[PDB]
Amino acid sequence: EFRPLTLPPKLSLSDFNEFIQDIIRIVGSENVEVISSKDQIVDGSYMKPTHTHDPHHVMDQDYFLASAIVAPRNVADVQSIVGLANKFSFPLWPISIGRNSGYGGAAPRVSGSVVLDMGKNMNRVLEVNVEGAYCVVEPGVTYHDLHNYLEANNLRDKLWLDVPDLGGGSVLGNAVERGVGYTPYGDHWMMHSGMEVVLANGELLRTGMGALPDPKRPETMGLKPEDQPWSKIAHLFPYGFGPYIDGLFSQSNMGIVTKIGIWLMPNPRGYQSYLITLPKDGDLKQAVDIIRPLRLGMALQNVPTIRHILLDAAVLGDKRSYSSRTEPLSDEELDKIAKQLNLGRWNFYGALYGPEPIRRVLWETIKDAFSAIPGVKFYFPEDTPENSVLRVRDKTMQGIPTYDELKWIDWLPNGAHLFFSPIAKVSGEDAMMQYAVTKKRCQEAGLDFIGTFTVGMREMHHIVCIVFNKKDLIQKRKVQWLMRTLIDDCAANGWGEYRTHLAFMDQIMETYNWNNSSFLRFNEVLKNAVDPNGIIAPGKSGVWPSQYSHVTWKL
Amino acid sequence: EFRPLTLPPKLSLSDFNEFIQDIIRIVGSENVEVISSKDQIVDGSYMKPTHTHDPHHVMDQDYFLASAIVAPRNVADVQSIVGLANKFSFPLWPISIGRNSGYGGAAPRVSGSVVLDMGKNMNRVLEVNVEGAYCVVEPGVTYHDLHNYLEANNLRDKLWLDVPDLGGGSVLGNAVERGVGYTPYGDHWMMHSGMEVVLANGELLRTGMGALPDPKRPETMGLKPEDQPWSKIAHLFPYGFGPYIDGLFSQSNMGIVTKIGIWLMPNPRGYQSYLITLPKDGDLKQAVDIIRPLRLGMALQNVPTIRHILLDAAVLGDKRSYSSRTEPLSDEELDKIAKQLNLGRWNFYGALYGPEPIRRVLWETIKDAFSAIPGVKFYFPEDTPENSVLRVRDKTMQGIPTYDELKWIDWLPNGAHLFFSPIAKVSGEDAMMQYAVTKKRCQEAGLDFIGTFTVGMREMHHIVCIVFNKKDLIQKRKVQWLMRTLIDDCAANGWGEYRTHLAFMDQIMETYNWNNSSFLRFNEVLKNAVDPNGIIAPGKSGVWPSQYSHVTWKL
Amino acid sequence: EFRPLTLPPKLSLSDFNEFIQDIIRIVGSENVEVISSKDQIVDGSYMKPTHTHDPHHVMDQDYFLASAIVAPRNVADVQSIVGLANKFSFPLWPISIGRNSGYGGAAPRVSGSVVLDMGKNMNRVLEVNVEGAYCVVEPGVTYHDLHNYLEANNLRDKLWLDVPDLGGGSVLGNAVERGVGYTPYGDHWMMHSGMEVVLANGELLRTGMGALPDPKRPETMGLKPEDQPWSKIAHLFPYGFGPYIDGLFSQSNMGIVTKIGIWLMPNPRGYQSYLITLPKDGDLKQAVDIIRPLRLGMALQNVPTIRHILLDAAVLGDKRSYSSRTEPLSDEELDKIAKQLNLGRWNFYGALYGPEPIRRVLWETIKDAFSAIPGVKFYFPEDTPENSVLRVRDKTMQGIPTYDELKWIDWLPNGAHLFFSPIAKVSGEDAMMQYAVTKKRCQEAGLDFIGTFTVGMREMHHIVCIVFNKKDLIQKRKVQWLMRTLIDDCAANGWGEYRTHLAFMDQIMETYNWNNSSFLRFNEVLKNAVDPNGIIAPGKSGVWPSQYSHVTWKL
Ligand SMILES: *Cc1cc2c(cc1C)nc1c(=O)[nH]c(=O)nc-1n2C[C@H](O)[C@H](O)[C@H](O)COP(=O)(O)OP(=O)(O)OC[C@H]1O[C@@H](n2cnc3c(N)ncnc32)[C@H](O)[C@@H]1O
Ligand SMILES: *Cc1cc2c(cc1C)nc1c(=O)[nH]c(=O)nc-1n2C[C@H](O)[C@H](O)[C@H](O)COP(=O)(O)OP(=O)(O)OC[C@H]1O[C@@H](n2cnc3c(N)ncnc32)[C@H](O)[C@@H]1O
Ligand SMILES: *Cc1cc2c(cc1C)nc1c(=O)[nH]c(=O)nc-1n2C[C@H](O)[C@H](O)[C@H](O)COP(=O)(O)OP(=O)(O)OC[C@H]1O[C@@H](n2cnc3c(N)ncnc32)[C@H](O)[C@@H]1O
Ligand SMILES: CCCCCCCc1ccc(O)cc1
Ligand SMILES: CCCCCCCc1ccc(O)cc1
Ligand SMILES: [Cl-]
Ligand SMILES: [Cl-]
Ligand SMILES: [Cl-]
Repeated sequence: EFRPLTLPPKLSLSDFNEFIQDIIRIVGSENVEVISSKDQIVDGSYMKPTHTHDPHHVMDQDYFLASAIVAPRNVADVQSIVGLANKFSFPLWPISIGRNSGYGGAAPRVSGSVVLDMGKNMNRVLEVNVEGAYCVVEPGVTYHDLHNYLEANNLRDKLWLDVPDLGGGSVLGNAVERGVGYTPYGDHWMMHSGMEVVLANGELLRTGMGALPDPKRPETMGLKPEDQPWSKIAHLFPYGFGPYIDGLFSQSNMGIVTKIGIWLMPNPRGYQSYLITLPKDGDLKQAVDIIRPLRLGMALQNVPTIRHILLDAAVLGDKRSYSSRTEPLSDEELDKIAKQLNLGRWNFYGALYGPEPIRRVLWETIKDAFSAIPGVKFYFPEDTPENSVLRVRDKTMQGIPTYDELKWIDWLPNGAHLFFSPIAKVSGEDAMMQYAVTKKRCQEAGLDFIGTFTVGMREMHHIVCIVFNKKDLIQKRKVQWLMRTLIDDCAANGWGEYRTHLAFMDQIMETYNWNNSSFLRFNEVLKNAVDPNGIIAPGKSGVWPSQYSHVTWKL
Repeated sequence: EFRPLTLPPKLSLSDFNEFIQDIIRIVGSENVEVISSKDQIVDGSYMKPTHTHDPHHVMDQDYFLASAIVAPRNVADVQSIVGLANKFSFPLWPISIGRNSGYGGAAPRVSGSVVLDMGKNMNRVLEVNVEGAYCVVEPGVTYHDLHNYLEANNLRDKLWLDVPDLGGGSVLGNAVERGVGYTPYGDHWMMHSGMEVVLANGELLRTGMGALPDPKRPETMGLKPEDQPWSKIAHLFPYGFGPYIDGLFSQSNMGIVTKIGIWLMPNPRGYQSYLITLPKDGDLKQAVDIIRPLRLGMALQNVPTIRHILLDAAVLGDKRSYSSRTEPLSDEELDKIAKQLNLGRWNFYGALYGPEPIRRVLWETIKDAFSAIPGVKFYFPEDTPENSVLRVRDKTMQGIPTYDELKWIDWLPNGAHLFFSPIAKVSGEDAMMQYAVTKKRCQEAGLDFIGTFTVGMREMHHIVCIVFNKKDLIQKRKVQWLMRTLIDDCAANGWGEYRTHLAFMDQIMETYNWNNSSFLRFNEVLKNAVDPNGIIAPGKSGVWPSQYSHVTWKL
Repeated sequence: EFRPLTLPPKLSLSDFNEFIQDIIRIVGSENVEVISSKDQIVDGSYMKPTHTHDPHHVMDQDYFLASAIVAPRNVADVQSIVGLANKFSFPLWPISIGRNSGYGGAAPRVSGSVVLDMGKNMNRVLEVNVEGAYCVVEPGVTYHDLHNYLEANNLRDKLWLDVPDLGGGSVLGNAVERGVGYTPYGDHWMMHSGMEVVLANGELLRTGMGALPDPKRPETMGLKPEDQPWSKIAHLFPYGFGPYIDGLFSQSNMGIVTKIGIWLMPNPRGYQSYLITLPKDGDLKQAVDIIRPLRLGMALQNVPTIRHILLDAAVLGDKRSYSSRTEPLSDEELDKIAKQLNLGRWNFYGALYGPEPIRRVLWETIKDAFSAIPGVKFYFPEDTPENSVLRVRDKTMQGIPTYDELKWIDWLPNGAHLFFSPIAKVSGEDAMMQYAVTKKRCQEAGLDFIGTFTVGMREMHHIVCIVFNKKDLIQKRKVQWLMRTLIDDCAANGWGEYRTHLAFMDQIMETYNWNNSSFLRFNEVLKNAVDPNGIIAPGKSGVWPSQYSHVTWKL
């Protein structure tokens, strides 16, 4: 192709063309795709995501967007594309799914970068092992896919998949990002073992036990490395020997991941989702406290989550379908809708897994425990309307993917998500302060507060869901203002964020400045040591290669 | 475009083309302009200046001239043009107006440079603030423009503009040059506060308080830096904190200026221009002495100026309209014309600003003071013919722009100005010696001496106006000879020059050689430290980047 | 000497000794002085300042302190000391007086640095010129000194000195710092012309017209450069030709200054100080507004200043002599003391200079103007008690040095000053907000608010005077907390600070971060370009040489 709408910094159109020309020769035209005009800038749908830019853009739509897209056919092309990238110093921005909405979608930090669609061609479920209770996968496999493969293979009775909400995401893409899931295997990054990745220099590298080579049998001779089998222990024990490098690969530009080992929970032989509606707003506090011990003590098995009232309603309906009002709904109105929906001003969904005797016993403790809360009310999925959010999470908390959840994106007219996600202690006091701070700022911006706590063992990921209409330019600015403000406030009160969208990786990395940004400095050292040319995703997580001046690039 | 008439040193036509090609893609054809042929080399008019070379060329017309011209649309293009310039090592030569005639006009020091017309597109009066009594401006705003904007806005009653003579110049272009003006705010460079400029590396930089960022309001979110607002104090206090760098930006190649804060005098509530004709030639001496104390003591408010007789006549008429003679007019003839015109052999114009009581009082002191001079005669504008130079300066000394002054350029046939401008003490003895030295050399060259002293607090800028016919090649050589000689003589008697034309920046910088050119050496260090590639205006003020050999370049 | 109490980073005692040994050989033992023990750490008196560390230490007393001190005998030694410093990479920290208390005194940013006492030996008033109305000076001359020299020479009738409060400071030390003064020549940095300084490489450099060499007469032959005379125009016109570098020398580590030209106001031939007491606290607001126009309009000639009630009382007496109370005095109590002292809750001191007719006229306007304020009352110095602060400023506003002002340092027991100094618009609204913010934080810290506005043309330097007892460790921490907090708040509201103490140069430079700290980055580039080894005052104004890691050094 000829002329991209925008281009990588410090590069001639004459260069873009030779570069793209060569890629087309490698992956063939079917694979490459240049961004020549506005008609190409379409904001897709979750079902068919756009790989050119951010769908949920708080910023200008055409702000972050690719010079082109390229789907490598397999590892070898990746290695090759990598080498050309080095010759031209062209920036790459890898992605498996493009599903990362509310975090910038497929858009690259630095505009005019070539986006690698790792997913298109490397789509394969490489293995599923019952005894090891794990499977291996390429960037292409979405959760639904895996679920089907288990089901096609009748393996679903043998092993369950853990899943985030919307089931479309890339299993590994979500895992390198350290995304949350609902079953006991909810910590995605925790559950991996052995990875494979292309270095900036294009050299291959397996990790952990991935490194101990499978002995040579006559059948495996001649295989290219990428195609060679892993050793028996690779997917069973993560540590290997010597330094444990895997972390360098999460939320960072250190390299491109090509495959990855992920554990799978053996069917527990028991299950029952449940719900507990908390009547009042302030009940959030005692609730969290009651939970703290139940979590550490293992009463609560999976990653339970406290959901705000609006979140369950948003799934049930549009803001319009409840109030003609154009501003944040009052506490009164909030009390009203819960009455209409049979939910609490806060609602704790979670689950029990195991044989009946364990289940019965835990159920008791849990019910007995939450009773101290005046007005609590316990429902089972059966005990509820056939549309209820509980009837949906019941599948989620058992590895069944769904998409009923996107409906909440629809609260306003032109739906667009944007997640603020600070971390918070498993304390009623801390969780109450955080909620109040996030709420007031939301009110200041004219938006309805909406969110859900996801309970980890010693912490909770507070997920503020900023929905906003993607066409009001003013609203967007307010939103930007909103995010920027919240970040600073939570910072000023000990709260961090575990992930964010492109427009704020820079700001967020600065909050991590203990001892003079020592953490960021150590990274860049690693960064430059590993990728001299800054070819791979510069700016991801705020890490910049020496080539990009922090003055011109930061933001 | 294809082939420039001349080109930058060390560069292939193949390179010029790729470079220009890319610029055309950025600013679009309307903006770029290549110098392909002689028909392009037109010497304009003050009213419509030529951006390709020196209009008043003492040197060969086609000596200093551009390879092309380019008008950036806004800051972003400047940053971009800058980056390409670095890739090719192509020299830039920025300009806002092109109005700098008598100092080489729009012509670049090194030929084949691309000239940046900063003025065309960045034409905006960014702000006018009554309480701060200042305004902000882009390179595009000429004095007339500002005056109109104040007038359109009815603000003229609230704040007055200070102005040099011909009102066409760029307000900032004149200010970075440290040009003189007539009201109390006559020191242009003195009156600025906060600037913005593009470094050779293309990074943006505000200065002084310009650096303290305006807090983030929801309305200002997302704005590109160049478009972001300045903090409240930026334009009110020049110093900021730490080193005061602004000076690196005056009369130098350190960077490109994009906007600048300039003060504005609040309407004084009183005004009356005046004149005092000195009868004899030698009266210059006592006059200067009488003034010295009146300046320090604040009797004389604005920048008054002693004008030679010929200067006022030149405005009134052509040398032809007074004498068929082809050589410098005799003292006798000079005495004659003043009699015809009612002026002295020297004439002191100046002004009073304030309420009547202050005005009356100062007027007394001033009149009483100048009386010691036998034959002095005091006129008010009213007291004079309706063409008188005084009726003109009356507007000048009150911020009203005009253009009546160019008429003096017309003394000879093909008018061309060339300013010699040494500095001189506020002393009758020193001012008399300087005048005599400049005069004799003028006579040696066959030219009529013409000039005006502009009185600063502790010094006077002696401005010799070399008019000469731009077509006599011989006259030109004499002129060159004239300048070269004067520079050395005044040097040999402690006199410096505050500014000059391209053909003598080198010579002039050498006069500043105390301690082995230590001053020049310190600059080049800064120069190279800041612009490794010497992309920005090399040779301006004699400062050369390490790339240009002093042997090949000096002159 | 043998072993310093502390030492420069990255240096062996073996090296310190060879280094010091050599210096002793150059300047001779009388000149050098090593800091071996605690008995050396004495906190002096303003009258006899300590050159080893900070007298007013908010931080630990022995925190910032020298490895030794050295008084160069003259320029040549400076050049020499400089060269050795480069051989060892030993850090220097120059000072003329050591008088900079409330800004860290003589203490260096980086501990174990050698402190250059520029003042001891280079003590000379090099020149006083009546016609040019300026004089020249070495680091050694304090204001009192100059005043005496004018007086000894009977020149006091011919020219007045401008002066800050306490008359002990170095005339140039205060000027490079850009300190404030009271007469019309109150802007110290503004009033200079021509400087001389030693580069990090030890090469000499005159600036401005300083560069144009004085022609060679037989009498001046053979003179070393440092001893050579300046050209006639050097001290009369600051700009010179080409870049105006002087600013690189204010508040920065770019070089050591050895001499400097300073203007002197010709005796005005008229004078009368005055006072106007504002009754209420809130009257600050209308007062500022009434002043704004009087400043721009030139009604108010010199730098007038609005003084808080406590400030005038502190000079009159100890907090003890007014209230046994141990906490901030109430608005009621404040109203009381003013009644006792005959002052307003705010008090505007200022002056008139000129012949009677101008004086009378201005006086009218000023009185008439301030009348709108209910209860205002106008006193002349005569009209007041023989101890009144007005009887003191009357000398200050006429160039007479004094020291009556230190008495205010005595409000608490162990007096120690610490200045917070944000800049503020000449607006009642802006000045009121700033005052309120600074006050509340002061109350939070248990300290009495105390301060004075110093009125510039378009701005006011708000000077918060933090007095605190130098022995309460707790109070100190509160103070540190106080400063840190105020800086951030004023930042968050557009307010900057024009100067500060060592412990906060780093924080203050960070407020200046527009566009990603672009301003700081440009400086360090200049810094390293000019002093490769970071030998000169690293850390001054937060500028660090490449050798000092920002992680280890910042603070
Ligand atoms: C709209 C929404 C989003 C959402 C959610 C609910 C709704 C209504 N619930 C989520 C949940 O419960 N848990 C969770 O982790 N995320 C949830 N989201 C957000 C989002 O939909 C998911 O996180 C989703 O998994 C993200 O998209 P996907 O998984 O497809 O990831 P991607 O588009 O490929 O982006 C991945 C990023 O990581 C880096 N990356 C990706 N692949 C590679 C490879 N091969 N090598 C190196 N780096 C890689 C990139 O930096 C990319 O930005
Ligand atoms: C013919 C004449 C000229 C004249 C005058 C009277 C007559 C009859 N009276 C003047 C006066 O009273 N005071 C004065 O300062 N100049 C007077 N002149 C000379 C001239 O007309 C004016 O000085 C005029 O202001 C100069 O032209 P202009 O103001 O348009 O400046 P320019 O053409 O842009 O050239 C500016 C130079 O400075 C540098 N420059 C300019 N812009 C930038 C930016 N943005 N960034 C960096 N550097 C910049 C260039 O080096 C350029 O050469
Ligand atoms: C306690 C106090 C202080 C004070 C004041 C009232 C009171 C009660 N009133 C002041 C005023 O009205 N205006 C003002 O500017 N300052 C006032 N102060 C503070 C202080 O007393 C004065 O500012 C005083 O002038 C500062 O001390 P001094 O003038 O002696 O300066 P120094 O001790 O030499 O420190 C100078 C700093 O600048 C750099 N420096 C100094 N000399 C050089 C040389 N030769 N070369 C390079 N840099 C130099 C150093 O960085 C040093 O820190
Ligand atoms: C409580 C049900 C969850 C639905 C939406 C979860 C949104 C979400 C999940 C994980 C993230 O890292 C960021 C955001
Ligand atoms: C006395 C009236 C002035 C008209 C012409 C002034 C010419 C001039 C002004 C400023 C310069 O820096 C150089 C030249
Ligand atoms: Cl998802
Ligand atoms: Cl002009
Ligand atoms: Cl002082």
